[PDB]
Amino acid sequence: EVETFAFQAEIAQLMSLIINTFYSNKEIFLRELISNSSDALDKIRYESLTDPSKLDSGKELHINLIPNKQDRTLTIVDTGIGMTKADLINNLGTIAKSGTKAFMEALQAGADISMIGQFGVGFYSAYLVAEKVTVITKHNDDEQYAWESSAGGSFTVRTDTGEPMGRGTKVILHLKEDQTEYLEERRIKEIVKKHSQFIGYPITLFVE
Ligand SMILES: CCOc1ccc(-c2c(C#N)c(N)nc3sc(C(N)=O)c(N)c23)cc1
Repeated sequence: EVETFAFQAEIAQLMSLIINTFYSNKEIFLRELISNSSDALDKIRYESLTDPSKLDSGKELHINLIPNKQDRTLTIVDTGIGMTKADLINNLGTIAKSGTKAFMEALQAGADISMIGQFGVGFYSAYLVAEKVTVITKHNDDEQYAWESSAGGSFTVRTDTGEPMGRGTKVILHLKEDQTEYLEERRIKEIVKKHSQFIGYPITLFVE
């Protein structure tokens, strides 16, 4: 059922730095994840241009933002290309190793955490607001998996069942207890307006 993996050392160190470096501009996590989602949607679109059957598992290309005050969760769902088990495990499809170095080198020379996305590792900016991240993904080529990590150097992957998605990725952010501003409709609206207002795909902010 549950496999447990070690992050490579460079990723564990990055994560450790994201969780530990004093940095109040936490709101950028949302832009980085919406922008990962948009990238994932570009990919399935581009692929469906010459094989229209890949849109068989869902034709709308969109992004949903779902807050839940009770679970203390913010979920970013896209119907993008999804990941296979191999992608998930290879740093969620990322070049996280050479990226984390390129990035940590950009810090050294006067970059700040907000540029993380420039090096292909914007994903880990979720750990600015989340104590645990869960990623549920389904790629046409594979079944549905759950990836999960509360940092500490390891992640798990299991196959996921019960709420099939069809195609795409859900990043479920289990928020730190002082970061519940990001469950607020006004707050989420403002951030999207401010950081993602020209995204190629509809974004729908769910109501509670
Ligand atoms: C180390 C962080 O780098 C990441 C981590 C996750 C994503 C990602 C995210 C994110 N975040 C996402 N929502 N979907 C996908 S699909 C995909 C692929 N087909 O390979 C991804 N890589 C991906 C993108 C970059």
